[PDB]
Amino acid sequence: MAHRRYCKRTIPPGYKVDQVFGPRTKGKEGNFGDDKMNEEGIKDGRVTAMLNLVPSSHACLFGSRVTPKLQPDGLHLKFEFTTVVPRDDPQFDNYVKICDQCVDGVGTRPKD
Amino acid sequence: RRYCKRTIPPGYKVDQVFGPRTKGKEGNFGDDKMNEEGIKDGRVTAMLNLVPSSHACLFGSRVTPKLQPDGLHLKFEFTTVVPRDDPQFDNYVKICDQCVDGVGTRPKD
Repeated sequence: MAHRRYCKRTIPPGYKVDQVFGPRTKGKEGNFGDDKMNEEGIKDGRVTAMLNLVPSSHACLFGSRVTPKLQPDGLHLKFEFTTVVPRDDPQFDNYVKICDQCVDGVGTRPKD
Repeated sequence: RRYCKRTIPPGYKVDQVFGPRTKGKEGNFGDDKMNEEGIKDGRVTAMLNLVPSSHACLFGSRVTPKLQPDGLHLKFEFTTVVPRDDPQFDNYVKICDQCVDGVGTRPKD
C-alpha cells in the first residue's frame, strides 16, 4: 500500500505479487515467483518457506555488500545479500526445488 | 537457513553479530563508530528505513541462486532509490559516505 516506502511494502492477504512488486521478470528485479506464486501471493506455502532465507533488516544492512551509486535522479543504494543453505541442511532439497520453480519462473507452473 | 535472521541486540557491536566490517565485500557497511555503537548509533535507525522488508527483498529483488559444493548460495540484490530532491537525500548520502567501506574511519569532518 501506497503510503509506505516501496521497500517497506508487504503483500497483504488476497493480493498477487505483481500487485505490490510488479510483474515477474527474468534476470532482473522481481524475478522471484512463478505464475502460481504470483497468483497465490502469501497463500503459496513455498513463500513462507522462502522467507526463512530472507535477511532480517539488520542482516540486510550489516551482512550484505552495500553499494551506493549517485545518479542524476538521486542515490541508488544496492544491498546484495547471499544466504547460504548448507548441502546437508534438512531443507536444502526443498529450497533448491522452490528456487528452481520460481527464480525466473514467469510463464511456468509447478507439479512434476 | 538462520544467520540471515540475526539481529543486533543492545550492547552488541555490529562485528559481534555480522563479522568485522569490510571494504567492497559482504559486511562492508559501518564505520568504526557505527560498528562500536550498534543499534545505539542514530545513523543505523535512518539507514534501516531504506532496507527492504521480507516480502520486498524476496519479490522486489533480483534473486540469483548458485549451487556450489558447500550448498545453495541465494543472492538477493535489492536497490533502494532516494530521490535527489528528497528532504532526507543529503543525510542518506553523508551516512553512506561515512559507513560504506567505512571500516577504519570515524565521523567528524
